[PDB]
Amino acid sequence: TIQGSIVAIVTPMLKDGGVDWKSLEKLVEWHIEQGTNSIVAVGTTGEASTLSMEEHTQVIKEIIRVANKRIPIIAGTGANSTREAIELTKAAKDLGADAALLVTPYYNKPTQEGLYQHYKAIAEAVELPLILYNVPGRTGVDLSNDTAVRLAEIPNIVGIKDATGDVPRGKALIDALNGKMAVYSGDDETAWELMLLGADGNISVTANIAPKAMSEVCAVAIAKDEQQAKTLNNKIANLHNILFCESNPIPVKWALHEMGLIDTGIRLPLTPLAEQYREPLRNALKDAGII
Amino acid sequence: TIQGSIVAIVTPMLKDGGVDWKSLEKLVEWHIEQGTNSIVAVGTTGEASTLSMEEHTQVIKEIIRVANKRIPIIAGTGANSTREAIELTKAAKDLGADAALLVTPYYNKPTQEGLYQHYKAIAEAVELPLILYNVPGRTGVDLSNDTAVRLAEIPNIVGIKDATGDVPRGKALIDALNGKMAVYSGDDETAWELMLLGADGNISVTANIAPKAMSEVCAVAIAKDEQQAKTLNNKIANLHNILFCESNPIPVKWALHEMGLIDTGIRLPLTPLAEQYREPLRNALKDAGII
Repeated sequence: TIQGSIVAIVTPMLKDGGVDWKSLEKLVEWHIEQGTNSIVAVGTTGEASTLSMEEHTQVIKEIIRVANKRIPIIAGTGANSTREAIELTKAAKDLGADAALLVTPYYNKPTQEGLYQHYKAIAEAVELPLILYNVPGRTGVDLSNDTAVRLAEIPNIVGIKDATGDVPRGKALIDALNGKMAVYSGDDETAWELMLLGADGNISVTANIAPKAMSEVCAVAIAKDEQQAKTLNNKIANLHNILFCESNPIPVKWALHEMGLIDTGIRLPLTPLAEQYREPLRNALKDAGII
Repeated sequence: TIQGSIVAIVTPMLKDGGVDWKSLEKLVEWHIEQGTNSIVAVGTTGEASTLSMEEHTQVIKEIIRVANKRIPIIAGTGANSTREAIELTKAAKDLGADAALLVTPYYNKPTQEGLYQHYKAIAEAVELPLILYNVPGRTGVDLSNDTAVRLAEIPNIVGIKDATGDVPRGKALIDALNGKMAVYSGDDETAWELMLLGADGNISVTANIAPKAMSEVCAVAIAKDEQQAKTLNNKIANLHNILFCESNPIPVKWALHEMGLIDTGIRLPLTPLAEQYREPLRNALKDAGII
């Protein structure tokens, strides 16, 4: 079902770190107007880690309100505790989220059977479409393709965000699944390829700052137009790179600030983009024609 | 100041995952009796991630109560949010913890400067001895020796738990600190070595099942007795390996079960040790004369 360019929206903050509700509202409107197909609220890019449970609820609520049913909203509800993931996911359901995005438990390093039981327990506890999320580099754990395939048999497990950037492996997963659940790219650099290979969309960092362009790249890639996909992606390829010069979402928040869209707010332990990356980022934005 | 065998105690649980208070009390008394020099409450091994905020407090409170000042108690108070780390560390201070152990923020991957400011903010917020904890394979971030040496300048940053298992690197850290803060091994396999090279102790997993033997390994290693350190470590060297056959604390909780000291409870996403590892574990315990 949910297809195309799916922005993992930043959570705009005032300089003191408070959520900048006004900027958030404008960003959501801007995304819908520019062609973004769906929004992931409070994912990794949205600083899920440093917003409280009540702040998760408010950001999710506000995005849904502004969206006003124009596009589906996915709520980031991952946690490294199964019980906590259940509570976050139930809250998302009650707020009227269309689906929930759940990163694999990070830090505690569950076994593959543990990941299976984690997601099974969540699926069975909450009637909401669930999207798995694999990002071994951040989590210390790698949900295998085999476990991913096992999980697609569970009702309410409807997709996986594959952030490995490993294209052959993602193709292998898409092929093994044979449509049993959706595969989304979680790696902007290679997303155009994955989508040409059958992925349903891109849960994107770059879409934060190039929503029109990324909406077009996903549309043509889904349509299997390889040449159009190469060409349109090429125009924003350097952004997929520069946006990770420091840990996401550090660069992307700075990029939006240079666009005059949000203030500099960002919560410790994350920090504003280091001084030396600011000029190279502004240059990349100018090159891409963003500013 | 704090030296020797510092057990990162498990949190015993009933089959339904409820904390087993009686068994926890007995473990603490057993450690004290057996020569364990300090206890870390609700560290990684203690399943910090799956215990609620109240349970974090209850467990800290109970270990302190039962210890009754016979040995220092160090509270695990890590978080990937700086605000939340402060709150946990303040609670730990309030409970009478002797120090706090704070893993580097996991999953959200702060920069080196972010790690510095995170810990600096915590130190300035809470008048309590703090112990850094670096375990890159779990957290997705590596606190460099450089950043650690910088943080050693902050008054109440009194040590670091180095779980890299990289002895040349741990030696380099010890030499560069030249006494400004303590270095503790966070790797049982190489702890004896690090202690011979200058570490003040071992914040140990193996000490959960072999408190006596680890107490002695540390004592002779800290006393710079290389031959006795090796000979004593040899007796429990296979344990350092087998206790990680699946992610800690899965194997150690089961080992304690095999010893008859705790029940099988462990909280999702963690799972009881896989059947295939149970007999090899039993054997290792018999070989080491634990059972």
